[PDB]
Amino acid sequence: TVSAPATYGNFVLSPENAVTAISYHSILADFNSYKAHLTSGQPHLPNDS
Amino acid sequence: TVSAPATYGNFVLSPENAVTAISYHSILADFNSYKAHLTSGQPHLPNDS
Repeated sequence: TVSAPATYGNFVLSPENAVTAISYHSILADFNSYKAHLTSGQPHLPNDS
Repeated sequence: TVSAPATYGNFVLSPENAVTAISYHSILADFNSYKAHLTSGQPHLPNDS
């Protein structure tokens, strides 16, 4: 008996994503995690989008 | 006698501007104000950067 995910995982665009998609035709998934790790000086994200 | 500004004004990149400068080679000044107005639905900013 195996435990499997009951439903699909939902990906959502953030407001920062909306701005970059309107202006640059480009989306960086989970923008805020990158910006916080970038200004804090942390070289590694904990997880992938 | 006229009243004149005593010092140069300061223009600062926000951390979102850091992310988009690195990624897209471009900056949208007052990135967060555009973001907040765009999600709120409001068409006019009070002033420019």
